[PDB]
Amino acid sequence: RGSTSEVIEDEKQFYSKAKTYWKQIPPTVDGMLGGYGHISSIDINSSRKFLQRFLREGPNKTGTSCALDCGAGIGRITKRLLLPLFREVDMVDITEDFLVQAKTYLGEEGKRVRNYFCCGLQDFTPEPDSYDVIWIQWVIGHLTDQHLAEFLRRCKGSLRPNGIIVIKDNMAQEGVILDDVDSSVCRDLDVVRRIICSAGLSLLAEERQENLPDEIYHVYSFALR
Amino acid sequence: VPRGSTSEVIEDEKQFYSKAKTYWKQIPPTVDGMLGGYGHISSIDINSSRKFLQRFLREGPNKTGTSCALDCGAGIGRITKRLLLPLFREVDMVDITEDFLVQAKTYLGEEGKRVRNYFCCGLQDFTPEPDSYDVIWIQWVIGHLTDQHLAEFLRRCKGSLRPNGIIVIKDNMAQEGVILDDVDSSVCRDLDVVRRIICSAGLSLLAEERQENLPDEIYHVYSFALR
Ligand SMILES: Nc1ncnc2c1ncn2[C@@H]1O[C@H](CSCC[C@H](N)C(=O)O)[C@@H](O)[C@H]1O
Ligand SMILES: Nc1ncnc2c1ncn2[C@@H]1O[C@H](CSCC[C@H](N)C(=O)O)[C@@H](O)[C@H]1O
Repeated sequence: RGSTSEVIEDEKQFYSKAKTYWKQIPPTVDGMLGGYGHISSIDINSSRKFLQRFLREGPNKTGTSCALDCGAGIGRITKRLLLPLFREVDMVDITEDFLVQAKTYLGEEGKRVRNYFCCGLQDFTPEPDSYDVIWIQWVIGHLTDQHLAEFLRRCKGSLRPNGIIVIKDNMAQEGVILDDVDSSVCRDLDVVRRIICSAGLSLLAEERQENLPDEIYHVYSFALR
Repeated sequence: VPRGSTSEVIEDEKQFYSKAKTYWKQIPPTVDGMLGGYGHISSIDINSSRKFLQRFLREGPNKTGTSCALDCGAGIGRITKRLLLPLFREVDMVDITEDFLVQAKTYLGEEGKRVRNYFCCGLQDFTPEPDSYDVIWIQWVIGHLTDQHLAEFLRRCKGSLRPNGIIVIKDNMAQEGVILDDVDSSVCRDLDVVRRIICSAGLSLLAEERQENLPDEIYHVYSFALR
């Protein structure tokens, strides 16, 4: 199958089952990463190198005043990637108890989290002209093709000048594959690039994550604006 | 050959129980502690348990009630919080580790106000009140009882069931025999042994189901619904 419309039988249930699944996940790094908490550092260190080139290389350098963490969970990325690099961070996640745990997990530096938004991305509108970086990691599989394109268009309008959107997520070898366990899909590169294009975004950089276990989906980062 | 009963693998019953009590006393009161480092599989487990259980809550001549459940070996209340409290008006918990029951008060949150009794007792010494529970949930703790104590506990659970009540066992199953884990001081039994014990307790199987989507390296997990 080549689209979510071909693999999702019931859209209302696709979303309701996903919300149920994460409501039942322990609010921990290993819970966020499906038992691969031990590779969080490998992930974060690679993301930081990917991101830092946009924050330090001009002309038209990306700014560091505010970032948005989408599907942020308990704040694994907010804690170790975003808060050290941005003066303020907003978080949005559908699971309220993860945002509650984030207040504890993030500690003293979490005081610089400006907004905690409890909302599904498909229902979320980031404020216009607000974010230098919008980070979307391991959650795009929870939106339909159409809702993903529409959300990315809203994100584009929330970027400050020189801002970027970063997508980091699992990529399927071919087609669009439904995971009936957590109620998410995985898409191949051509599908994702097509959705990015439909949202009016340009691809600035693309990089495959190295040093991951051989058994898991390949992971790619895309920088967009 | 393969061993067929705990009386072939347990050298000293008093020490089998005392070692287990000491082991759990030093486990963190967290979902990852409850699940032996596999905390991330909790939602897979809860979704399967709910689908398994809801079959028996359907309207009909044998419909299981929703007034009260008992969570056996409940730990901090992972199952009470995610599975049982949403479906039953009240829930009782029983566990040998006091500080898990203390932590439960925090872990369960506002809905924890509907937890009625917190029993701090080994299952082998616990006698639930007759005619009190619609569902008795026994998950990942049967390996901590001897064959004789498990059969007897199931007999006492049978007496505590309301009309149309059920007992659910969900636990690790060995491919063959009875295998001792001398770290946490528990056994893992094969399906034939477990079925033998269930039958000796005067219980019968309504349903039996293997748990899907688990990591390949761990013991297989089965659910049994009993009355
Ligand atoms: N429709 C949706 N909208 C917003 N968040 C969603 C969502 N569906 C699932 N989620 C959230 O997406 C997260 C996936 S786990 C990944 C967590 C985080 N991005 C990290 O890398 O550490 C969970 O926190 C879950 O609550
Ligand atoms: N003899 C015994 N009687 C009652 N509880 C016991 C016991 N031996 C061990 N336990 C308890 O059994 C639990 C095993 S961990 C499983 C916890 C819970 N059933 C869940 O699935 O989330 C621990 O909480 C431990 O304290």
